[PDB]
Amino acid sequence: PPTLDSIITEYLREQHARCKNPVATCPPFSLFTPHQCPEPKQRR
Amino acid sequence: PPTLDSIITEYLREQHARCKNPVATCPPFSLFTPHQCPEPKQRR
Repeated sequence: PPTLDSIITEYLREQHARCKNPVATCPPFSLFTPHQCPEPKQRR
Repeated sequence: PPTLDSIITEYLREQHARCKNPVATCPPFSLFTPHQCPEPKQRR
């Protein structure tokens, strides 16, 4: 059987799969806000 | 902000999107087991 540790982990990963240009060592997530990986906004 | 009612609802729906031939009035789900929509096994 699964635990809520595994359920919330899979819930974030299915939201992490919407990231254009995803990362590997991600920051700690925030369940109260959406999760968007940092897209390239070219300043230089 | 979201509630766990909305989180577990979206978790099942992202698992319901793997259904070959999904349904509309689905049965009540079971969080402890996987969810597979009934595929056609032709008997007749």
